[PDB]
Amino acid sequence: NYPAEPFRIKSVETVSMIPRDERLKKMQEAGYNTFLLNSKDIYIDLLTDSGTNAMSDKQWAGMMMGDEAYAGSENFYHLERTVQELFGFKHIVPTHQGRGAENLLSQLAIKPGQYVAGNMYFTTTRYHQEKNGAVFVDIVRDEAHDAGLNIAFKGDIDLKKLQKLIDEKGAENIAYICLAVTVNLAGGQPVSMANMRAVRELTAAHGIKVFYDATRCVENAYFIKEQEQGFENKSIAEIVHEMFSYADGCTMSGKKDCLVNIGGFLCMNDDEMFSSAKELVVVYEGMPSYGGLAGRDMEAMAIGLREAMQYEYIEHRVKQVRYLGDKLKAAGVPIVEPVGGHAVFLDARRFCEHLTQDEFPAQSLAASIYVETGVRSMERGIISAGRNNVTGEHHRPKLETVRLTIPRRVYTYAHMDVVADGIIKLYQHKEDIRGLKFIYEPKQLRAFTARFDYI
Amino acid sequence: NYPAEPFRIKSVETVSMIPRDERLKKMQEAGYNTFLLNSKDIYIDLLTDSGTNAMSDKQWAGMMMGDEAYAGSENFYHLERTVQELFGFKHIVPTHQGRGAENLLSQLAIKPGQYVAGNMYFTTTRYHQEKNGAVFVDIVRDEAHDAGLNIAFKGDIDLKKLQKLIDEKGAENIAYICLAVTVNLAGGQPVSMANMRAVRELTAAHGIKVFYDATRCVENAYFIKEQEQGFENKSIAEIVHEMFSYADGCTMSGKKDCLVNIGGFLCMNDDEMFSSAKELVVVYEGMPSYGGLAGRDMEAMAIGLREAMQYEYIEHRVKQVRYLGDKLKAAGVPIVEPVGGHAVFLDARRFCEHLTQDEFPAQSLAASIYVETGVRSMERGIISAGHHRPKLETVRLTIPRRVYTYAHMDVVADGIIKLYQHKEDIRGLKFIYEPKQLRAFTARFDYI
Amino acid sequence: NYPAEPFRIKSVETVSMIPRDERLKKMQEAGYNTFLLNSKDIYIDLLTDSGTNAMSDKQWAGMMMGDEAYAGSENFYHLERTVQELFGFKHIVPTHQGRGAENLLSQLAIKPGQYVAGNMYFTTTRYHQEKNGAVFVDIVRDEAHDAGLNIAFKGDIDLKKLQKLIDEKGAENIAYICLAVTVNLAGGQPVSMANMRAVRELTAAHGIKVFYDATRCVENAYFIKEQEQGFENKSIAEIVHEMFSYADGCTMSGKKDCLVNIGGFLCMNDDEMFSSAKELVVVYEGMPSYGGLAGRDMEAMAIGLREAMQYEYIEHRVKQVRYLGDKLKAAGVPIVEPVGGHAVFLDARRFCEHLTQDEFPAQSLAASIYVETGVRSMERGIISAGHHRPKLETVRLTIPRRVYTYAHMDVVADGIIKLYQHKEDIRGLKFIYEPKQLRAFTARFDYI
Amino acid sequence: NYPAEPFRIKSVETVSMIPRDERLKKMQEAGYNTFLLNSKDIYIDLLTDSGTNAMSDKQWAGMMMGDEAYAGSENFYHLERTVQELFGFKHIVPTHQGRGAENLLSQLAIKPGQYVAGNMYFTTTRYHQEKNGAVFVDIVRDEAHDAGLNIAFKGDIDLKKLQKLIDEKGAENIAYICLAVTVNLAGGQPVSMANMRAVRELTAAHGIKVFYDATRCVENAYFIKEQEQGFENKSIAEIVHEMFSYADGCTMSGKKDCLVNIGGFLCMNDDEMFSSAKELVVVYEGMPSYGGLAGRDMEAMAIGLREAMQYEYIEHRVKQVRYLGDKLKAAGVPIVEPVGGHAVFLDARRFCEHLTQDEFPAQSLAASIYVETGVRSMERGIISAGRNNVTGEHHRPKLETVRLTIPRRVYTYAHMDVVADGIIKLYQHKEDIRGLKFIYEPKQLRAFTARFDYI
Ligand SMILES: [K+]
Ligand SMILES: [K+]
Ligand SMILES: [K+]
Ligand SMILES: [K+]
Repeated sequence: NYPAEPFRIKSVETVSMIPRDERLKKMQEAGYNTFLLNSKDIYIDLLTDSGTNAMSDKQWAGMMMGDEAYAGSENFYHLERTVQELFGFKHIVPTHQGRGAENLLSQLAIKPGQYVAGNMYFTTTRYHQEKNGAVFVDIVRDEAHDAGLNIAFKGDIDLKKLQKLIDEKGAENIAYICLAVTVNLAGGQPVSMANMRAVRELTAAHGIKVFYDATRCVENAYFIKEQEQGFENKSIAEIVHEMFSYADGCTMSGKKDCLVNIGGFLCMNDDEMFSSAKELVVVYEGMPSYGGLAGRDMEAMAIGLREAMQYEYIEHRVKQVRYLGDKLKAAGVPIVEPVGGHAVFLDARRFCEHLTQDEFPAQSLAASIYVETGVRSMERGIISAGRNNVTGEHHRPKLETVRLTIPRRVYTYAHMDVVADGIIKLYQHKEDIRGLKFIYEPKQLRAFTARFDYI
Repeated sequence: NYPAEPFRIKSVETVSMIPRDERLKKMQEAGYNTFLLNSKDIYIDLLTDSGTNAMSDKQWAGMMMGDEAYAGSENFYHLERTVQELFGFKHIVPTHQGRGAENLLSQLAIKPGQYVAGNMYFTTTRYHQEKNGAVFVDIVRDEAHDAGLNIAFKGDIDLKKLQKLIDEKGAENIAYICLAVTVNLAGGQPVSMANMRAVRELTAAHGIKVFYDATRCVENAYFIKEQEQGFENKSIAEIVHEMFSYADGCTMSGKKDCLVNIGGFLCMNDDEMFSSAKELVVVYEGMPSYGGLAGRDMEAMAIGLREAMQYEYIEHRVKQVRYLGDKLKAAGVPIVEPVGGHAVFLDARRFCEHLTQDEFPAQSLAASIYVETGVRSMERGIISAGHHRPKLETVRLTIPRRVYTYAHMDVVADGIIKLYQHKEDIRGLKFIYEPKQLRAFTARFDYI
Repeated sequence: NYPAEPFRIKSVETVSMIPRDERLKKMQEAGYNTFLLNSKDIYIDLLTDSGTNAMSDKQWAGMMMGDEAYAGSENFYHLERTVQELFGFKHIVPTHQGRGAENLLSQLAIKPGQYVAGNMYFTTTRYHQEKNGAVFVDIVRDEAHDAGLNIAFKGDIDLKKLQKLIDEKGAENIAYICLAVTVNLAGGQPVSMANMRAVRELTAAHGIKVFYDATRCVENAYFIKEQEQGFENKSIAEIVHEMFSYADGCTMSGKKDCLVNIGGFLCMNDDEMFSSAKELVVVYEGMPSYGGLAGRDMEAMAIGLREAMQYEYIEHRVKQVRYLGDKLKAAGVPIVEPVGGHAVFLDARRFCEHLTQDEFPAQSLAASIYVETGVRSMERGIISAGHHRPKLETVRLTIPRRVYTYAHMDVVADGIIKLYQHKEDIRGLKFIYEPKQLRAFTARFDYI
Repeated sequence: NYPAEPFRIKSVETVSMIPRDERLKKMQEAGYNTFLLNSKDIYIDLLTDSGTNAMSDKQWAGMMMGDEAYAGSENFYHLERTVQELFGFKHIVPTHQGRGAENLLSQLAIKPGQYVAGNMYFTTTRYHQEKNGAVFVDIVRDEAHDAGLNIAFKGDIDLKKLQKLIDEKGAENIAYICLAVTVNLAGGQPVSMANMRAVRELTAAHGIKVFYDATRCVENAYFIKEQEQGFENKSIAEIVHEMFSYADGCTMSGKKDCLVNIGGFLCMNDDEMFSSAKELVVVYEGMPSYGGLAGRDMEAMAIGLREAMQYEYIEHRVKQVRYLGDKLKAAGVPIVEPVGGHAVFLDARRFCEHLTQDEFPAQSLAASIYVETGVRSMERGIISAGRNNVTGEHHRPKLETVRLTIPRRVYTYAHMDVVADGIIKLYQHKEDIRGLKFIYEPKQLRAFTARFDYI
């Protein structure tokens, strides 16, 4: 039911293995904030799947062949050729990571006063749109806002919401559609191919451009092969290629599904926009021949993008996450459903029902998780939501969760068992989890540097 | 019950994942001999734990700092200090691998006509002893020859057999005692510290030298910490250091428990013997300052030897092997017991209790293992014996260190368990071709 | 007179070595624009010293120890401590490269309508300043605009021009002073410590902030040790530390003097400005704990920054550049003087004193350079200026660090010297295609 | 006249750069024996060209793709295929280095009482022959014994000496001919192709086998292309292939001309001997699929062997040595001539004519060289020659030299200038070089651990 790793371990990373009492000391000096823990003090780090992937022996061989030239690097040509072959786009501009490509796209395809619509948003993506004068509109289907609703392709765009938006505001004032695969805010939920072709059908009639946020497109491709009828016989690469046939371009973070620790790029088919793309990249990232990346990183990303297409790799990747979610749900632990492609979200509101949201249950759960197991997770509740500095009070989101984000090819099933067994043990005594009070709170981005103490 | 890996995966190795029909095609072209399979056609390669380990990021950092000088390399100085600190021997001579150290030891401590006794033997170790005029004598306890007997420290030396050997042959005709930790032939079985301390007591009374075959000494140390009373609070390093205090020297294959892919060394305390060791190393291995090893490999071995001392690494290593054995034993699959530190041995006699030993049950089982799952194993029965009929007819599933996961063990076990349920289908093979010596490597077969 | 490399070659990079007729074929398909040549078709690539350096074995060891965590990475802690120790600034924010730090600084220290003054400018630095509403004002000494004038510390700021700027415009409309070390536009020219100390004296009296463009600060430090009285006994590290004591912060491109292939950072002492710096870095570069850099790159940069402090490394780096200039100057080849720390600038005006500036003498010289020798150089004349007629029409031979030998410089010089003896044959080129902005990168040409 | 390096520096190795007074302190604590110096205390280490080479980026990429399997490694198949393609031999057995292959060859092709003849000898080669019951006979041309004689192909075998040996002793008692390329004892002197075909012509008539000691065959191949008429248009690989067409097998040390830091192999065409070769390799080196080498080393050696065939690489390699010899000879410094392919030999007898050989002039010159420049060289005179323990007195060789052995792709011309300028400066004050007395002398192999003090 769950496949073994379709690879061997080539090299390993040393970890501390400090005891529970030491982990408590480390958590106390970190202010009970997992963001302040030192990497060296962590057994299993589920803070993010961004840039934390394990590369292959082929990629590290490519790392030894870094053509570090300012222009005309062989590594760029290999990256360019790979992206044009697997994604099908005409032009590609490398960036140091995905948000670098998003900064370029927002300045190239947005006129001040226009609208941008897409299946929910991301923190950096929404900023570059809003910073450049756009107004974001969420047009995802309403089911994406139900955490417990176990349905497929929860990240599809509602065609009615898109159709109504075009009528009420006009197509000329619509910059583009930002279709993300997968949808991080709904929990890593996929978008069906049928939804993608419908979006292309509707936008093409009004001359409206479509751009993909393809950072986790391979995970999305696997869900299409597994759960959408008519794609069971098609390979991952074939599905990936067809997805992008319904887009005018894309922004990619290689730090995710390209199986590297740094890198991204920007794709598009329009020649004139690509000409302008090369003008802006020199002032933000670098020359269009390297774009803020060392040659060896372009090589590793080009190799990793080809490795991500292996069906066995992506099946194991998703099912390793599914294994963690299934073990938690089989014990009664409340999670967001369905389990996404890259992370399992613990519902801290139900986990810590004896605590109010003002006592930061997700933050206190994450601190308890690390002390019991050595596992770092991310608070994704009231603390991360921040304040509205105009009113001064907290922001209160519907989701008060703890995110267990699985880097690619870094951990085994036995590591997932360590995570699950500690959380399941925590759940059986969940009444002991204590609330936290702010001791230090910074002015902005409090999730990173704030400190707490038990109540 | 079984601990997770005390490390993260830093980089992975790509594998083929070829289907069953291809694996059968690959096995046919290999002549049904697992030794003839290509590495690229193998999902899980359990042929040996020699040199197949996965190194750490610290070791690969050391690999970038190869001081490749012919003499005075910093990497040699690191290795020398590390061995002198962890093992306690005065002198160390690096060799390209363990059998390189064995060639040196046999030529230095053996007079033609003398005897060498020890807890069973190894192929290259016994060869160099016999090459230099010695006669091997097995003095292991008799229980080590019963595969199913589940007792602790099965590799201990019988002191009565050793005492009788001294009387029947005389101490002067005894070159040395070759004490192996662990005992590979008995299934990876450990030697207790009490047996090591007792053997030193008896040999020292007759001026008999003792040399350890320390290739898997760390696995041995963990068994002492786990099963021998008086060592629960002592660290792996403390136990390893105490082990070697009862020996005049050792031969080490770093490819085993030093967590490297090449390398070994020879340790000793005698100054004159070390002086002669440096004379012999230049004509067989290389300068005593590098001994047939690159500087980066000496660095990797020094770091890996220190990493092996971490309790959690060595506990996980052994329990991953135990996990495979326990899953097979809980399904009724016949194995040699107790499970050793580095391998699980399938009892081909019981597994194929319908084919004669002349039908190559271990060899046919190993070929059948690969086609059903993609797992390479080693025949350890009549074919390896070359002396036609050994008591042990086994198939060895040897686990490299830090290379595979529990999910990989599950693939191995679940495939073998399904195979055992149809053990009547496993048939003997045709012999075909045999070389004069070491027939296991190049023989070829066909189904009947 | 010229010192040997204070290092050994650890690994080499394979090069093509294609003949002259192929190089001509390669140049024709490149449109006679050196920017359009493929790396694989180039023997000696002197296009830039940005990100083309060769790392050491210590740095590559650090590359194997990439702690790739999103927060709390050991590599960040190493980089932070190293910069705080060598530069003396309180806070550091890593960026993927120098212009990344410039984007942060310009948005944090510039009010729309204010002025920024400094010793000449850089393309990305001046852009981000103008992007945020500033107006650039060049306050370098006038001598820096004469290519042939051989004087020391040609990059010093004119204090009179700075004093007049304060009076004519007011200090409140001055965002900060952008002091670059070294000055790339003037030919890699250094700034004396006395000028740095004097500029801080004048700015501090009016509350004017000072920020350094420290991308080549180590080359600058060596010139202070070599040519400024009072610093002969002081170390490179001591000089670097004293340099930054006269600044409120700095932007660093590690791709230059930190001996790495990617990376940069932003330093400052103000706590509130650093607090805002961390808010802006997440939307442009990444978390303040990694800032768009892999952990292994932060490690490489921390090690490389410390390696750059070795006197023998930095002396050899500069004197290898000087060796190229001296060999060309001794043959009569016209260059900008004095030779800078990272590049030799061929004076295309004197080299082609028969072609007009509209015939692209620098661009035609650069294309001619490659076909005769296989050396890529950068046009630094009218085409890069995009503002049609600059005073300097030069060709830049930029030396990566630790990549080439004196024998490589000889190939460059001997080929250029032979070319100069036939400078009448170098002809102008056809313009063909120009993009709206930054025309140097994609223009194409043909011989007349 | 001297070509620049046909490669760029990809990565560098840190060195100490300690001053002259420190180097004197280091030399004193080393007992004035260069063999006892620490590698970290040396700027330019010219002790040997064995295993000290700098690998390429391609090789280090191959190092990341180590297939470490006990049997059937892809790296072995790549090594096997490369050797069969470039050398033309049917069978190959990897060994940890050349002397490992020589141990195998001596036990396979020598019956006790037989003779082995070849163009001079090497220390490890002669031992394995003599240890296995053979009697060595030097059949090199007499010109190889004249140090100052500047002639080409000084390492050719004298056909008369070979013809006379066959008549006086009989072919059945001749094990094989050991033709070494190049000849290390004569100073790295090459063997012509015409000499090789003549040796094959004479031996084949008597059924006498021929085996090459091809450790520096590429350097030998370059001399054939440069100095033997009729080979100016042929490539290095073509010349290498033709050389081995006149041999039944070879022993190779990859640590030399294969541009690696470890490795060797044994080649042959006889099937039955190869069957026996695989039996002996398991007890001395390892399985015939790896032979005492890690998979990554077999890969680096296979890649390096292909790189060694590039004409520009080998031309630069030889001419960098020639540059050092020419600079020394142009200043009057006495050297062995002609300059060999891998090293320059200083004639210490002429350099230190005020010292007798019992005062160890070569050893004292080497110590003075390091203190003045930071350059390690090897004494190749009375100290290395050792004693005859039967009589007790020293051995006294005709050659009292200091060997400056150049590793491949490690140093530049400026490093050669450092070597030459220091030695030339030493020569101008050569009367100051003082003799040394033994303070500690070991029983055997005194060159490695003996210590001295000035007289
Ligand atoms: K990362
Ligand atoms: K191996
Ligand atoms: K670069
Ligand atoms: K070496």
